[PDB]
Amino acid sequence: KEQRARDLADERSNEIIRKLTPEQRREALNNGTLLYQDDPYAMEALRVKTGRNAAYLVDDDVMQKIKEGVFRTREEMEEYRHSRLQEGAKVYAEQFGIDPEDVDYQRGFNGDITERNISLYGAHDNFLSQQAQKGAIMNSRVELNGVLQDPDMLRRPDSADFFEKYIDNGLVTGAIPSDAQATQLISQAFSDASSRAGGADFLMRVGDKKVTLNGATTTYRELIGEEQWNALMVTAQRSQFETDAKLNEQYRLKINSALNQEDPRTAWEMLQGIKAELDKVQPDEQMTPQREWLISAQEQVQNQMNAWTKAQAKAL
Amino acid sequence: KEQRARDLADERSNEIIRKLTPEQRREALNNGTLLYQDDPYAMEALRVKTGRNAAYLVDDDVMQKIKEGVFRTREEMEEYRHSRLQEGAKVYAEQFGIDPEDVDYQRGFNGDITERNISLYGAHDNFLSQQAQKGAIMNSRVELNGVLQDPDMLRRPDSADFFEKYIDNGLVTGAIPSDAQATQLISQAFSDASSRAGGADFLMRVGDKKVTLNGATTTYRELIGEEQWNALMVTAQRSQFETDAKLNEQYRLKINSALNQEDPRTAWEMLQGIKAELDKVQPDEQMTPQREWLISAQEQVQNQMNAWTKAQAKAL
Amino acid sequence: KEQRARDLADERSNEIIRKLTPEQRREALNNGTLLYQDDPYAMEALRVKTGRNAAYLVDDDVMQKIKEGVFRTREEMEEYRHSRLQEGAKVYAEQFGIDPEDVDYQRGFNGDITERNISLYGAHDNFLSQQAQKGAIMNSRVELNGVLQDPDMLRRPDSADFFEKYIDNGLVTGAIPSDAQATQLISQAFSDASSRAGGADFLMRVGDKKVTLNGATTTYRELIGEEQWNALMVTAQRSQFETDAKLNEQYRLKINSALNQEDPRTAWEMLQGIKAELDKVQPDEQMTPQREWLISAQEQVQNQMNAWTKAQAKAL
Amino acid sequence: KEQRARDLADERSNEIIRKLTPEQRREALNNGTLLYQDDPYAMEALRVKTGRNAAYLVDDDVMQKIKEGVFRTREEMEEYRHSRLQEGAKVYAEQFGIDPEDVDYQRGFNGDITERNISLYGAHDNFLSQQAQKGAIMNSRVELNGVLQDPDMLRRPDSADFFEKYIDNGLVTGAIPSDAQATQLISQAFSDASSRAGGADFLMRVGDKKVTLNGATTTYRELIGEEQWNALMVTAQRSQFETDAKLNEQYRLKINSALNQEDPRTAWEMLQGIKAELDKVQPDEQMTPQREWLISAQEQVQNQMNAWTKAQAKAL
Amino acid sequence: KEQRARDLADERSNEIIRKLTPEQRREALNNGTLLYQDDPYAMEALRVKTGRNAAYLVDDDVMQKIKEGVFRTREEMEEYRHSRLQEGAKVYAEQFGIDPEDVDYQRGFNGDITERNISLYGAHDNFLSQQAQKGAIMNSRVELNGVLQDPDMLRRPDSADFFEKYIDNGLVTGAIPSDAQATQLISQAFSDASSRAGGADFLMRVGDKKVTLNGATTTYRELIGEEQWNALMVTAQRSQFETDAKLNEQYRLKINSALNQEDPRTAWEMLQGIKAELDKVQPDEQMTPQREWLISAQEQVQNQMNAWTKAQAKAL
Amino acid sequence: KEQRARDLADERSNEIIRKLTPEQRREALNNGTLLYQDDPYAMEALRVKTGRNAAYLVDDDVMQKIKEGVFRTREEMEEYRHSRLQEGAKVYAEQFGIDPEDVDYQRGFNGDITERNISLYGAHDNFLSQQAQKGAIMNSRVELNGVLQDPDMLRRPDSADFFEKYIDNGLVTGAIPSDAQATQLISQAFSDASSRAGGADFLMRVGDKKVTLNGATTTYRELIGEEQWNALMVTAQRSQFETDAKLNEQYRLKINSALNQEDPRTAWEMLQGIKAELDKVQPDEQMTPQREWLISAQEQVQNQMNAWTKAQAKAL
Repeated sequence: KEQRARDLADERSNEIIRKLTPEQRREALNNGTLLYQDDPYAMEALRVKTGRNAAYLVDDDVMQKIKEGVFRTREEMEEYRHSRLQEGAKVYAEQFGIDPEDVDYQRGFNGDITERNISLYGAHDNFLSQQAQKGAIMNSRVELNGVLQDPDMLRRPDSADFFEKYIDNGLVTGAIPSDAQATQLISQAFSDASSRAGGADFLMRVGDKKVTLNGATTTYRELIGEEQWNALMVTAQRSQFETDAKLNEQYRLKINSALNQEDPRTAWEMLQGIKAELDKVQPDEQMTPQREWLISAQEQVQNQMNAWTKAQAKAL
Repeated sequence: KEQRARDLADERSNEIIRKLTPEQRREALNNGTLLYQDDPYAMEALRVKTGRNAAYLVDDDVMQKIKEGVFRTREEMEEYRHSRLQEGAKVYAEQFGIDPEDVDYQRGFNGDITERNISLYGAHDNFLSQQAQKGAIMNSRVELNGVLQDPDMLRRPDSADFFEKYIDNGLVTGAIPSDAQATQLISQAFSDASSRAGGADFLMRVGDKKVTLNGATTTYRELIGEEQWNALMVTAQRSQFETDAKLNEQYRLKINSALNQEDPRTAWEMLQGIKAELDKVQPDEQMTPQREWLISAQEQVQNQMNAWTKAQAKAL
Repeated sequence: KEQRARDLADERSNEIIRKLTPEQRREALNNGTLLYQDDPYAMEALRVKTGRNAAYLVDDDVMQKIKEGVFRTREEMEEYRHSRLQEGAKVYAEQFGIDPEDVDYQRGFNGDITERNISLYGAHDNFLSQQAQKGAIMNSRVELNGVLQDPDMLRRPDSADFFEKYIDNGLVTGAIPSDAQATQLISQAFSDASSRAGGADFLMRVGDKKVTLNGATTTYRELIGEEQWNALMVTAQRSQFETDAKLNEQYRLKINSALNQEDPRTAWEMLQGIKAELDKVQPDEQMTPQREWLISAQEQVQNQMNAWTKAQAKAL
Repeated sequence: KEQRARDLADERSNEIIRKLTPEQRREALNNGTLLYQDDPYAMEALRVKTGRNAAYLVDDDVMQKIKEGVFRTREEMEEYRHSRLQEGAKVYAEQFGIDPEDVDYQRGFNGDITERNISLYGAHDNFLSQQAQKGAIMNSRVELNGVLQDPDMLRRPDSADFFEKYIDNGLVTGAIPSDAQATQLISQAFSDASSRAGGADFLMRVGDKKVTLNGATTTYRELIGEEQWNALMVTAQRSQFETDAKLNEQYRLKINSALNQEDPRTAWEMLQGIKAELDKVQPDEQMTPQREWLISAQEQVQNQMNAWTKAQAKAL
Repeated sequence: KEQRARDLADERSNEIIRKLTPEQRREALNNGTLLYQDDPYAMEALRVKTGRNAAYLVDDDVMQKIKEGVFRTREEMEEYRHSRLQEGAKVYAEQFGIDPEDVDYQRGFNGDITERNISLYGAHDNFLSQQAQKGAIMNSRVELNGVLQDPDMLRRPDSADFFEKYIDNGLVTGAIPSDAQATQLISQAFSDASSRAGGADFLMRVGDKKVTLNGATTTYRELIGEEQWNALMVTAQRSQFETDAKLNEQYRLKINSALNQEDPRTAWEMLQGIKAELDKVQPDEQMTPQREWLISAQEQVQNQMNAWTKAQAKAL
Repeated sequence: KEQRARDLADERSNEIIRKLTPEQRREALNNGTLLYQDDPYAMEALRVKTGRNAAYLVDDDVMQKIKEGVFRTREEMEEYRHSRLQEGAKVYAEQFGIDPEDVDYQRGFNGDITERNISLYGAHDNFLSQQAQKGAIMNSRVELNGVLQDPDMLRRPDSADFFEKYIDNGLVTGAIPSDAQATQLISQAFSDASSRAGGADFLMRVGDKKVTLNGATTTYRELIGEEQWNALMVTAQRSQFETDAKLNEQYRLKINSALNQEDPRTAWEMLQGIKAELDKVQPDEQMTPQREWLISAQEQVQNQMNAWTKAQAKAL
């Protein structure tokens, strides 16, 4: 009848653990006034259950602090796990009035230990891989910003060579492991060099190197779509004029001074000089809001030249 | 044949619990007119089932009030759980006409108690972690707004030092636990200091400190993307002119007064003084809608100077 | 061999229930021409199966009308459940030609009854919690619109006090249970008071009270982000000028009349009076499309004053 | 050893069903050249397996035509199910060279029949509920468009009463069952009456009735947010001027004719008459792109009156 | 002890399959130097396991080429499945050094064959249904573009009749099976006829037919929302002027020529003729960017007529 | 009693593995001071468990480096798997102080090996299929950019033929396997040829070929929607004027020079020549921002001709 006596023990344990709080049970355990203190199987089931509770509490605490990143390395999470296991076993046994040594309590508190450790290791390893991915992305930007932040070092004809060599090495050696993440790294380095001085030269020079990604081998200008390339180039050429306000003032004032000369024939030469100087800070031939400035200036200077030639007949 | 008599008991219990409402059964239990009142196993199965029902009802009530946050601490949820367990056992037993003490009713009402407590503790701990995350985010904004709300204390050269020290400490000690959430905290503090007076100085000064995030160590200007940094700086420099309307009026009226002098030579000096004063409320060199005001003013004053010099020849 | 005879009964039942429609079986049951009418175990399996079918049909009907909200309270869903159980058992037994009393049919139709009731109670309680949430959100707007709809009662200096007291009470007592939903309630009440007359005063006064949310305690202006606060204030100050068209006409016509006086010196006083009156319907100092009206008016009146002073020399 | 002989039968069946196509097996079944034709248990396992295949094929066909809606009612799906069951059993048995009557084939083809019928009924009932929801939404728009499409019947003071009575009845009786869907119905009827002639009157009149939704009772203007109400009213007042181009022409030409009179004093009266007539096609006081037309007209007529009064002094 | 000897065989098999590569095992199988070559149960377990591996490899290959569509019909997928099964069994047995005939290898390679075939048939049938849906959508556009692409056949008064008859037939017969997809077909055919010449007539004529969808029966203008209908009509009337640039030139030049006549009285007649001709290429009364052209033209011609009448007094 | 002695062994193993760290256990294993060193079953359970741990650690490492792509081919992943299995077994056994040969440790470390290999092969094959898809997409762009990048080779009348032949072949042979991905390939090749010089001719010529996709056969202009086709054509015709700024300058300056001649009669001929030349770089008749330039030019030249004809009467 051992199958029945233990079966009734489970019911008595459930009644004990429902009808009382974690406090009243301790107050009544030393007073010998529980509902089934006499039956030993009832107390045994109550102990083996009140341990599986504390095990889940400490595991939930650790898993919850793992989910949102509070453990960076792996050894720190294991250390916190061990310390919390020990301290929590002790403190929950003390709170529930149970001896933290009685074998039955541990059969529940240690019930399924390897599988719970597997679960925690899996979740924390997922988070660690995620932060290592994010850290590679954030790190390979500082390494580039060592020789790509200087607006003078950028436009040298070797910066494209350094960038291509860096992607090639970090893709072959292992510095940039994920071939899928090389796209994010490339796009981030571009958007950086896009909205920074002189970036137009660097982009127009790097747009013809060779980079391997996902089996097929192509050219950078062909990796990202052609329309995406045109938009990126337009942004990289508007950068210098939306980042260094002084240059905007200089070119607008010089366009105005050229447009406002008395003899338009010299205004043509001044506008031509302005465009010749502006081609050296916007090499690629895309249309930017500045070529439109030159368009309006040439429009107005041509109208002025027409008017001045028509009014020159009155000098006859 | 014990395997069959109890098997028929389950069928009779199911017929009893389907063919009647929670009201008619009470009216008919004291009248001795149930469908299988004679068979004891039928009544036993009906009782052990009508308890697993009330258990799920009270558990669903508590879990439903846990899902959407009504319990802030953990002790309050446990207290409500215990009170509802007791009161619900009593009231559902009374409604279904069953004795709230008969052992069979409790074998169902207490059937799987530790696992249901595990489920509730897990859900409520998930919610508690979420609200603690949100509370850390909302709290580390008030602590910053103690020495970053004053538009005069902000532009001092030590505010950047205090901000860097705060992030470093709260990231090393534990005040800001989640390395992943430090990004949200940083972005929120920036967007705060972005659209507030004097914020341009604070941003341009903090953009060169050191902050560690996700293993790699970088500079704040390099943490968020360079184009994101330029957009943030443009917003932080348009802030003062989209928050204190009086300053907008002052600069627009002074630009107009400068532009409308009779001798443009003094208008050049007035516009230069305006730009010199404006550089002290917009330090970084990004292009804002105000440098465009100065551009238009210089354009028009140069046109006026050209016209006045051309009409000066008539004084000969 | 009882394990085999019943095993063949299941196969015969499956063949019966596949090879016939719910109609032909009734026509052939009273004609004694089924495929295995002779074997009693075959008919028993066919009955215990054709009941589990109708049980699922009625349960699917009830669950489907529960999923999309057709039952508001809980007692109404239970009542509909009971009536549909009875009527559906009867009608499906009648359609399938089976006696609605034969014990075997009920062993299938009542097979797993408590678990299906658990499922329905869970789904309907989920929906009931959702509608109670939505109803609290929609209800705490009418209670506010009792003393916040009057454009005159709003701008009194006590409306902010009433709003703060209401949130505090409803957050402590229980009228507004979900601390997470207090954000939705606050944002909704604001957006209401935002786009309504006089709302600027109410917002600028409430932006310095104290509200507790998620453990940390802050000020309303700091709960929602500072840039969000500036946008909300701009909207609340453009409200009065995008809701009462008459006021727009009044201020635009008065600005025009001021700008079009013959002696600009009085136009300065008129514009100053206009701005002084306008500060009382837009207290906070944010930039709105109306301060821009005053900016353009002052620009043009200053140009006119300059022109009139320059042409005053001809009076000498 | 019956546990082993059948165990080897499963392996032989798997080898038979892998090593051959549905065609070669038929060609080789009548030639007596299968791999294990001698063993009867092998053939029995092959038959009981080759039936569970065809069962899944026909079930997948029916479930796939159910998923994307091809069965509107429920009886049509059941009819197609039955016809396909019969025809598919026959045709798949014929293709696989198996007798469509041999009991073993049916033990597999009819293996789990009630559960598969449960699955199909559940999926098809889900789809039927979805289309009934969509049909209620689409139907309660035609019923409204019977007395809300006429641009003359709409602006009568009883249309709001009819709309409120309709929502109240259909929400109490059952014509509009889902309290959650009443929001969609209300918003759809509004957006209809929004962008249609005279809709402004209907909206401004219905915005003060009583509608119950989700326990709490409010007013229509308070059901949808106040800013949403202002946007909806602006759209409903721009409707008439973005739907009947003739009226746009009429008002623009009349504004121009008023603005272009020789004596502005009569132009004031003409513009006042225009605004008085326009208030009857835009009752609520929200700002629309048309009040802005009147604003510009009054601006220009005031400038013209000022100029004409200033030039009247030359008549002295 | 048969339960233990085989139990140790599983462990030895696992050690064999972990401690070696798919290459070393073949090199060591013919050299008689495996770790447990002596024990027959070890080799048997190793064989029954190394088959379940190859089975999963070939199944994963086929399922992976099924997931992303490479098999259009069903017979092609079955053919590829069979060929790959045979060839893969042979080649994997050869690579792993196992006889491709030994019964134990097949007990693993053919282990669960019917269920894997069920899985593949289900996935491929899902994809086939998806492509049949997409193909019906793409096909019922070519059939319409046979009598709806001609800009002259479209505006005939029977095109609406053909479209309504087509939807009705294809919805009753079965050419357009999914009542849910009839919405996509209708919207696609509209958007086609929207941005194409003469489409305005076709839309304004079809907007009053009858189409049944989801139980309820409505009119096309009421199927899609009224505001959606107005937007669609505006697009369909701007189509002709955003697709055939020549017509844009013609109307703009003629508007200019009318506006620039010397006597405005004839300009009124010219503009009236232009509007009368334009009503035949934009029947419905919605406001388009072209009625605005006529509005500006009438505005300017009325101003010119006023000026010319005022200057006519000087002819007295 | 063998069922109990091993049952206690599991509890003792769990206590051992909870109460100690991976370090203390090694220090105490050689000192003979574990908690249950005496019992052999306890040590056996501890060993069989401490192996299932290391197995999961190495499997999680490999699966985590597989999830985010670090293994391109399949043989490389298998090689890394094998090397890590060996090295990890050895190193984890050494760290946990267990003999890396004792049979019990391997019964846990090799516990479920074939299923874990199945899981890894499945995940890595999913990733490999994804990268092969992306590689086909990226590769069939370089192959096209060999004869579609030259702005002169593109506008030849055979480029459309080559493109159609390429899609047809790669869809029949297998170079472009996924019929679903042919849409992505087509759209990408178009968007490439869209925003590149001369692309208008290529698009307007390819828009009438034949391509089969998803059973139904249509024309390219009908594959993508007609409104999508019009938008794509507008973009392809604005490309040349938003990519080669020199051409923008040329046409704007020539339009200005034509508009500014003294005798408008020659300006008509100049504008007509400009439009005739512009039709050869924008063949399709869609409306672009350039036809609007010609519209404004013709508008202004017609106004000028009217003014000059009206002022010609003064020459009489």
